[PDB]
Amino acid sequence: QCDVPPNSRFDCAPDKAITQEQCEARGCCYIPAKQGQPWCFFPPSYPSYKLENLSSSEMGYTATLTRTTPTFFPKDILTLRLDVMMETENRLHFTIKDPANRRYEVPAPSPLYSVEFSEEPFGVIVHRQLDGRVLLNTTVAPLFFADQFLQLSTSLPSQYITGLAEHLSPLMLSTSWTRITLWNRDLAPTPGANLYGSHPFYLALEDGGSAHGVFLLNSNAMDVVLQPSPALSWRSTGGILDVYIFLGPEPKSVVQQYLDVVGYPFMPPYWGLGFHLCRWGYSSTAITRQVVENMTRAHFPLDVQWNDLDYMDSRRDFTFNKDGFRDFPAMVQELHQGGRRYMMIVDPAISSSGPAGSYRPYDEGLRRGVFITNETGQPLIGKVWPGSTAFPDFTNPTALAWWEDMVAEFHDQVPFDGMWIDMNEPSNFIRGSEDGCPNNELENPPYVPGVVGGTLQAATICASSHQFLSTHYNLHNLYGLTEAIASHRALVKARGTRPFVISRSTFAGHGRYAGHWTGDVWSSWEQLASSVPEILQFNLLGVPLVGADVCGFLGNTSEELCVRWTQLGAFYPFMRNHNSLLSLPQEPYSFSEPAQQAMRKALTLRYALLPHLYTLFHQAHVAGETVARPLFLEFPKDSSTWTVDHQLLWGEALLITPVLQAGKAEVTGYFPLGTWYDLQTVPIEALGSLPPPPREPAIHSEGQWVTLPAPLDTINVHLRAGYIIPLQGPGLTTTESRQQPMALAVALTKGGEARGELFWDDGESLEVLERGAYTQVIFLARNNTIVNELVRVTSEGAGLQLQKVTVLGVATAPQQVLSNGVPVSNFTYSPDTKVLDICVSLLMGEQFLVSWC
Ligand SMILES: *[C@@H]1O[C@H](CO)[C@@H](O[C@@H]2O[C@H](CO)[C@@H](O[C@@H]3O[C@H](CO)[C@@H](O)[C@H](O[C@H]4O[C@H](CO)[C@@H](O)[C@H](O)[C@@H]4O)[C@@H]3O)[C@H](O)[C@H]2NC(C)=O)[C@H](O)[C@H]1NC(C)=O
Ligand SMILES: *[C@@H]1O[C@H](CO)[C@@H](O[C@@H]2O[C@H](CO)[C@@H](O[C@@H]3O[C@H](CO)[C@@H](O)[C@H](O)[C@@H]3O)[C@H](O)[C@H]2NC(C)=O)[C@H](O)[C@H]1NC(C)=O
Ligand SMILES: *[C@@H]1O[C@H](CO[C@@H]2O[C@@H](C)[C@@H](O)[C@@H](O)[C@@H]2O)[C@@H](O[C@@H]2O[C@H](CO)[C@@H](O)[C@H](O)[C@H]2NC(C)=O)[C@H](O)[C@H]1NC(C)=O
Ligand SMILES: *[C@@H]1O[C@H](CO[C@@H]2O[C@@H](C)[C@@H](O)[C@@H](O)[C@@H]2O)[C@@H](O[C@@H]2O[C@H](CO)[C@@H](O)[C@H](O)[C@H]2NC(C)=O)[C@H](O)[C@H]1NC(C)=O
Ligand SMILES: *[C@@H]1O[C@H](CO)[C@@H](O[C@@H]2O[C@H](CO)[C@@H](O)[C@H](O)[C@H]2NC(C)=O)[C@H](O)[C@H]1NC(C)=O
Ligand SMILES: OC[C@@]1(CC[C@]23C[C@H]4C[C@H](C[C@H](C4)C2)C3)NC[C@H](O)[C@@H](O)[C@@H]1O
Ligand SMILES: [Cl-]
Ligand SMILES: [Cl-]
Ligand SMILES: [Cl-]
Ligand SMILES: [Cl-]
Repeated sequence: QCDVPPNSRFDCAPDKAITQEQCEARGCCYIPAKQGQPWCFFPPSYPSYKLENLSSSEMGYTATLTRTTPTFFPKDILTLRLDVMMETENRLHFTIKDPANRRYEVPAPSPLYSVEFSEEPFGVIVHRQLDGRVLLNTTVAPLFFADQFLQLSTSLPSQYITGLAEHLSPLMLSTSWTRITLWNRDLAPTPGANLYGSHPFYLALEDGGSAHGVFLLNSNAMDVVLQPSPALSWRSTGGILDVYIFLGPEPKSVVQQYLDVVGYPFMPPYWGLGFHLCRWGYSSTAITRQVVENMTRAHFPLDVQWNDLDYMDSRRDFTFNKDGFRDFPAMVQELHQGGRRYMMIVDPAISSSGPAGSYRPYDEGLRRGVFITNETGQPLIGKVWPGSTAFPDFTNPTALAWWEDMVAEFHDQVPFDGMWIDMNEPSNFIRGSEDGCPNNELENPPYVPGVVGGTLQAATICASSHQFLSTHYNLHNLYGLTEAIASHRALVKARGTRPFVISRSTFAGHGRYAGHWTGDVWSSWEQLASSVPEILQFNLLGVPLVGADVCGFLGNTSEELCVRWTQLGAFYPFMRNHNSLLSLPQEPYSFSEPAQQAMRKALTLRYALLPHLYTLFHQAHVAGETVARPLFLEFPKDSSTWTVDHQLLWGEALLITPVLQAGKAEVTGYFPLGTWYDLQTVPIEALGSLPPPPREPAIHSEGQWVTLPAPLDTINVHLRAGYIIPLQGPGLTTTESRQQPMALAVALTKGGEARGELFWDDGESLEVLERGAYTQVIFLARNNTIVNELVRVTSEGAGLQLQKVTVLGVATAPQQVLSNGVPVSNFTYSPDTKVLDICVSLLMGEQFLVSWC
């Protein structure tokens, strides 16, 4: 009865350290590990729920679940309702609820799945129809459903699982008795800790390169325990079990299927993809202007200037100080005149200590009842930057209207172009409130997940505090998401164009409203390497607008780290160099000449690729695609890609192999089966001085590891054969770069074929796709010809000038190159690199044929 294989033992004492006699009193097995693995575990006969009255409906199945024996948790719910909904051929949905009480809820034609049920003990079993593989099997462990403890377990189809943000972790999670805690917490990224966001979704790989996803729509504090059997347990402290299974079968379809439920990523403004520069320490408009002057003088592109707390009067939202920032409005107007945008920090918490009538955000907030309240009905008061603060309740419709007013009124004074929303966990410098927290079951729950500080109140507000929709106990993990939604709506109403919101704290569905940065990362080689897995993870979770503070945030960067960090960072979909108050400068212009050259090249390559990056965001927005994706998403059938997380792809075609260690002049990277062209063979124009010329022009891979030259001034980037990439001429801003002629990079297959596309619009209007205010073009290389295919042509993109076509993998020098049947003014062929470079005078929006032979 206690003869359970060690790796299949499920913990019967997750609540407390337990003696043998207590363990056996619970009706559990006690076998000490020989060296983690639980000593106290469930026998296969431990009491669970019994399935009763299973019935067929027109959507799927309904049943009653009955527990006859209570668990060791208080307030077992002995009668549950099961609903199974076969929603699409790709998406299965099942809920387990209390039929007696409404509980908190987060606000061959054939399906790819089959579902069967275990009667006693109760379990859901989901097979993949095609190969009979078991994806979900909840029979492996008892179902627990108590007022403040849900546990649902399943076998996993392999040792390969990714998701469950936000943690400092490899892309593929360890199944060695790993506890993953989802409780939004302000903490500098460190391993084994709950960080700023919670995404209760995983993607599981199966032998052969199929995959499925599971989403638990639950916003309560929870542990996810992985064991080596392999298996997984969801342990939540409230709500209901609301479970979605996505059948894929391709990993990219899993991600698309998940985003069909939580939302497709928002379309950023084009300028949002340029270079951002920030720090705490730009303590006046004069110093802030000097940053732009210094970047401009050294030929470094800069689209967006930011300010941290510096701009505020006494660290209060919707103010500016009359010392260093007296002429704030004029500074932001000047930035706009020069073709740049402005971003500034906004904190959730609102200063509560000012004299009444002297601070409108608090005075208005108090009048409209916008704030989170405590037991006695008064605003819950914490401590953040301004001192004593109340916290807005972004679940309250009146708070959304108040937020829109405060943003619009401040925007009438200073025309900021977006919002950087920090501290939205929400973060508290004290525990709970100025008045502590009451002694109740929400503040002291029977199961506390493995949160840093061992309490739900640590570095945040009281769990029993009141919000419009529910207690903070249920809503905490949404707080940042609700502010991102509020801020997104505020900016649409204020500016009338696409909003740009960067948020620290996130929940599943965040990407529909805002982007993310990975927070207070150390300026270390370790945190540099760790940023690639984290950026890839947020792309799988539908938050493609993500990056880490380029050169690191905490501590002092070195010159070499900042060169390597700027090289990889130029391939973050969101690229911002941000620096702590206590740190040495790390602006690109503050380094030695050779270091500036390397940094200038990385920024130049990024700006050249912006039309391609923008098109990748269009695909994310319209089809639920990833922008930065791991190799395994593009090559799931090659099991060598599965654990690769120190390389990334942009879309299908661009493979980035960064150096992530000090003292290295080479890097070993994995190259999936196919030809990979070195991007160094494509000509790129820069406004300033670039590094001097130093490698193999093309890598012919069978699926293998390849060592590449990677000197300090180099990052390895390869273009996949069979893809065409649109590029645009240089600029110090996107305002300048968008006016430049465009170029095509055509990577020919062995058979002489390639395909690509360009999406173009005005770069910031709302409702572009619905109004049809865009141009979409496809490029096809075949039989020594390149043509464009006009999917849509409008005023926006009509007069795009194509002036350069670079063809990679051209075997022999051509005797003639034609543009629309006429010999071209000029072309060069390199027999060494096999590159054909062609000057042309064509329009993206007008049919052309370029031919050679
Ligand atoms: C819900 O939130 C509200 C805030 O919105 C919060 O109100 C606070 O109540 C405490 C006391 O319970 C107040 O503290 C007082 O501060 C004044 C000075 O401003 C002092 O005179 C008071 O001192 C008396 O009590 C002390 C006990 O420590 C004695 O040492 C002393 O000798 C006095 O007898 C007292 O410290 C606080 O000012 C308000 N906050 C605000 C901003 O009004 C309320 O308590 C919260 N409810 C719960 C249940 O947490
Ligand atoms: C879903 O997971 C459950 C639990 O892991 C699996 O059910 C278990 O299956 C094993 C192997 O079939 C059972 O052991 C066997 O039982 C038979 C009959 O009692 C016995 O003759 C064999 O010698 C063997 O011991 C085990 O009892 C059973 N557990 C329960 C609680 O039913 C099940 O296989 C999984 N379902 C699928 C489709 O994978
Ligand atoms: C399982 O269902 C039976 C039968 O319930 C009836 O048929 C169902 C399809 C549905 O239409 C119900 O509303 C009906 O009541 C339940 O057994 C019945 O229990 C009720 C109330 O105790 C009683 O009036 C009847 O005599 C019972 N009928 C029979 C034939 O046994 C049973 O309780 C359900 N099980 C659970 C745990 O909910
Ligand atoms: C980050 O560096 C600062 C400053 O370092 C000093 O100045 C630089 C030009 C460089 O040459 C360093 O080697 C210098 O030491 C550090 O701030 C120092 O803090 C200590 C107090 O702990 C103080 O005695 C120094 O004078 C400070 N210097 C200044 C100018 O403030 C800071 O500690 C470094 N941070 C980390 C985490 O290493
Ligand atoms: C912008 O660049 C200027 C010029 O390099 C910097 O001003 C110099 O700063 C050094 C210290 O590094 C001083 O010793 C010099 O007196 C300054 N020179 C001039 C011409 O003013 C300035 O610090 C940079 N500003 C920012 C915000 O980066
Ligand atoms: O707006 C101030 C900061 C940083 C605050 C500090 C964090 C560390 C380093 C430094 C000193 C204190 C401890 C406060 C700055 N808030 C948190 C954000 O994650 C930072 O991007 C932001 O710049
Ligand atoms: Cl013991
Ligand atoms: Cl509720
Ligand atoms: Cl391998
Ligand atoms: Cl249309």
